[PDB]
Amino acid sequence: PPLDLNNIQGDILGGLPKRTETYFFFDVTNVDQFKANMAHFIPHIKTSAGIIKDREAIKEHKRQKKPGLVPMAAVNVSFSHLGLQKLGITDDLSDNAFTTGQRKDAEILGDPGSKNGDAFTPAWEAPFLKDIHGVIFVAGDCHGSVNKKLDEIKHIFGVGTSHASISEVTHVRGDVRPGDVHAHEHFGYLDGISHPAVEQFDQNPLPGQDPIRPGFILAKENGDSRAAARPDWAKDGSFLTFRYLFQMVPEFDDFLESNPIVLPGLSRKEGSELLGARIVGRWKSGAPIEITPLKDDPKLAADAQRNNKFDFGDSLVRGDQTKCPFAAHIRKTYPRNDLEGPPLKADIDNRRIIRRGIQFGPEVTSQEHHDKKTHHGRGLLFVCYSSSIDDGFHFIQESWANAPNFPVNAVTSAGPIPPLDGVVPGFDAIIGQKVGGGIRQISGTNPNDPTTNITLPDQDFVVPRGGEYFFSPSITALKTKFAI
Ligand code: HEM
Repeated sequence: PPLDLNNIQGDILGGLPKRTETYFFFDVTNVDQFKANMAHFIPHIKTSAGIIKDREAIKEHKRQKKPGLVPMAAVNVSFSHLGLQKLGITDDLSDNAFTTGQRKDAEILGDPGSKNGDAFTPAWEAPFLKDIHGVIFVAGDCHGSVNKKLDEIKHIFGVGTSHASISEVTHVRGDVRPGDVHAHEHFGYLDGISHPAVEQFDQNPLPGQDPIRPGFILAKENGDSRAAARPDWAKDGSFLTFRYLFQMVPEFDDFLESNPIVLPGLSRKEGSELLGARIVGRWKSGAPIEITPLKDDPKLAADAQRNNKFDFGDSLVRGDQTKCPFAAHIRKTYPRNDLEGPPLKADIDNRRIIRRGIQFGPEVTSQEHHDKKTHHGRGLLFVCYSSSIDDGFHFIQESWANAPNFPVNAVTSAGPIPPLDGVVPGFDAIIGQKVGGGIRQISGTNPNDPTTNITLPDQDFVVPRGGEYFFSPSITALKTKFAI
């Protein structure tokens, strides 16, 4: 049955358009006042229908050569398990990660941290060690528009007054990068290229974009394997994973410079560039190394019709890492034919996620470049959606990125594959974490000598400093369960 796009929060299907975004993390201090205030908040929430209407209007204005308006910033809302509990909404949503919460789950994710008995505390900024009940987030074109809309929302809940119904835990801000690199993450790689197409939503999937059933993103829609276990109010909500991911840019650049791929005919500079590309799975431009393994192709990169049409063929069963290491980030996070082809012919639609990241922080300074060391915080406000954190984000992190034997272990489960004997892909070098913070390695980066590993520097390139798992309910869920 068609999706009710008026009922779905707009960041899930569509995505809030932005140059800047604020995430406001709160605790509920007076439940019944919160629910009364929620009634006034709900009409401000951007829906998926709204996303489409707004984007068509901006396009039409541009075609008509009308000057642009100040767009109102857009707002969405999401609640943690702790917040559901505080509100007396006690239905089990059938996601172990969400229910556990990210502060405890971060031990298994591999985050740095310490233990006192069985109690793990991740090495996070202080506010993310507190119980967080929800997030209100506001996206827009400039700081003024976001701040105006956020102040209006805060006013609804009486924030900072003696009649508040919530309190600020903390807030974080994202900002796209300057100029032509605005959609490049801070390591320099174009981000946001590959997402699953969603049946009943994406009417014209791109070449190479296999569409998946909407229930892999939205609870209780077609394809949600847990639909019968979940409460009716959960229909058309999605699980929002937030990760506050600091990046160590100069350190990564130093790594690459210190480990150029030695290949006949390449200079040190070109070998270092190729290494970066091979660790990610794309050149900085976005061109996929599977299509262009020897050198960048900026024209390919810029063409959405071509830049994602690859599946890794049968390179895994052949043991062939010449075009792309097995442990490249994109391959660790969306395996394509590594799992979907023979021997497994696996259905990994439940491993798909929709990402809505935005960068944070200033550009690398001259002193940082000279020093080859980070002096300022910068990174990614990682956000992804799916109908199961257990199947998606958590699984990806623990079972794929953190698993040095993946994807060899998965395919040799089915039968012996002699070209894979002894092959140990290693960690995803962007996000892979080793519990206890020990030695990580990555193999397959030199196309001529796949067996050689690089042992990564002990400072991980990405450092998590906070996070939580939330559920973004539908508009009718908010009206009926969250409001009076
Ligand atoms: C600072 C941290 C991160 C950086 C710098 C980063 C960077 C990138 C880049 C450059 C791409 C390729 C272009 C694209 O398809 O968008 C990408 C793809 C992707 N990443 Fe990340 N990433 C980060 C964190 C994460 C995390 C934490 C996860 C999941 C646990 C994740 C999952 C994905 C997925 C699913 C894709 C798409 C793969 C595909 O469909 O080909 N990434 N990442």
